[PDB]
Amino acid sequence: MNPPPPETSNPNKPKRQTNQLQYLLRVVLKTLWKHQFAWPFQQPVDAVKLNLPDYYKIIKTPMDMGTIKKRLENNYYWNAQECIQDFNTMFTNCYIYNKPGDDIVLMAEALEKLFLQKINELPTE
Ligand SMILES: CCNc1ncnc2cc(OC)c(OC)cc12
Repeated sequence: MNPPPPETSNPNKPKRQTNQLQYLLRVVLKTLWKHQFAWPFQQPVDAVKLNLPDYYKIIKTPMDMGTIKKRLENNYYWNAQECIQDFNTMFTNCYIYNKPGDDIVLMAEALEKLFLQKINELPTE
């Protein structure tokens, strides 16, 4: 059974548009998105569809690139670090729910390395 997906808007949360957040969407997210390993990460896990009834019993802070993309597009974040934390949560969830060697973990490992390459240098404010 599925929990609500993470929020992509929150009227009482302060918004900010920064060069670094613009970069995270235009370059970081949209480059990862096109990777051949991106597809398991482009939407919230559907435990009913994917037959993973154990997923949300294990993962308590769900995150995915679909959610991140919407947050960036909706100006949800205050700064780039907040968005980077969502990416780190997404990767960490994968490692927690699975185990070393799994096909999905090999995918997360490759995307995480590409992610780090991209955020190594960010634009200035
Ligand atoms: C769209 C299909 N996605 C998936 N299919 C099979 N197993 C998955 C396992 C996962 O846990 C890390 C997962 O979330 C990243 C997506 C999975």
